[PDB]
Amino acid sequence: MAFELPNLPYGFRALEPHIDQQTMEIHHDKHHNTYVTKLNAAVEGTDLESKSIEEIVANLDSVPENIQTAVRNNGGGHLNHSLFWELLTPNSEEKGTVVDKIKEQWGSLDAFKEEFANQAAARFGSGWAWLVVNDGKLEIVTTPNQDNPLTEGKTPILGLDVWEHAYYLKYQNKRPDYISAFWNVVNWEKVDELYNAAK
Amino acid sequence: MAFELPNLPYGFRALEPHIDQQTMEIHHDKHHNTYVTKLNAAVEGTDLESKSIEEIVANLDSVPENIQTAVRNNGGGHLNHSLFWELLTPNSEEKGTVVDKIKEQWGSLDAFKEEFANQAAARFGSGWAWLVVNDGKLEIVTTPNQDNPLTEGKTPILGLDVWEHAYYLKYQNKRPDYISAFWNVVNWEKVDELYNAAK
Ligand SMILES: [Mn+2]
Ligand SMILES: [Mn+2]
Repeated sequence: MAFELPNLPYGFRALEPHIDQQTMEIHHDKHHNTYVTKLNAAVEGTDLESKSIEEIVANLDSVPENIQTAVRNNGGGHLNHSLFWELLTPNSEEKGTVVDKIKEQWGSLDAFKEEFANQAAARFGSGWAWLVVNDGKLEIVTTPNQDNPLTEGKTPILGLDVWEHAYYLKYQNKRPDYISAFWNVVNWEKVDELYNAAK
Repeated sequence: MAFELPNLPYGFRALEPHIDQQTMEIHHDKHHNTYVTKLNAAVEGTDLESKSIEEIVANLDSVPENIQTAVRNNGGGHLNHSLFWELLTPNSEEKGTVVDKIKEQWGSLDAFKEEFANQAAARFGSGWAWLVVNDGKLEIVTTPNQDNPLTEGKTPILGLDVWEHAYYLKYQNKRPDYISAFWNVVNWEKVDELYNAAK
């Protein structure tokens, strides 16, 4: 069926001890796969079936009424996880075009991490924390559920899943320890690629 | 500080093998306790501090603007978990005034379980599934995050936490297996008590 579940760029253990193998397997093979399944079921036989997931999520207001929510939720899930897997790496190095821009705007990388971590922690319920480019400038935003900033005309360049499935097996309630661990596995080359592509 | 974390009516292992000890401990000692902490911080020095949690949640529109969300979220968390612990038991028996009413209205207890389970499963993101009394009649509804039907003038008589923290350690993504397990630990005497109190 139309959309497909992308492979991880790395093995399921790749991100230990920051994110456990069991979570990487369930999160990818089960959670992300379910979004794909339900997205395909929603769009089957529609003009949407053949669009890129980015163009669908960017333009949710153009979706037929009877599948607006299914597409928002499962289309968003598909997009958000596809970005997430590419944004993680076992060989992270905190350097590059966006890291240099973060240091210029926030003053240091720690000051950016603090704001991101605290916005991430403050997202009540399920959702995501993002670094976005909005009209050429960097901003930190959060979204509920599987909503994505593309829908509001902001390009995501880094995202962190703060649904409890993303962290509960290893960290339980300690979302801030998960958030802290995430910095060790950020693919800043991917961030810089997404930043360069931004419209 | 004003509101207090209620004790469980039973021990932390009480609900095994349907809900694991580790989840009961974290869920109560950490998640629920945090709602109490943050609720107290929001209401400290306000006229709200001395109200019952029910009257606060029932009347969220009367909360001062600058703490509306903190009270909705943490007040709701406090109420919802306080109800939840009382609604579980190691000695459940599917009988009573509400079970007889469920069989009359749905036709069987399985038909009610099906609807409840599927509404519970369909609640996207974090939230709760409820059996409520609305103007004397039973209805199944779900709410996001820590919202509670009392706010909309419906009295909850059974609730199931479908935040992933409630089920992830034992069931991971298999929310429906958690939902199915929950039936074994429902305190229908408490349900009948809440039903009898309803205004
Ligand atoms: Mn996720
Ligand atoms: Mn909970």
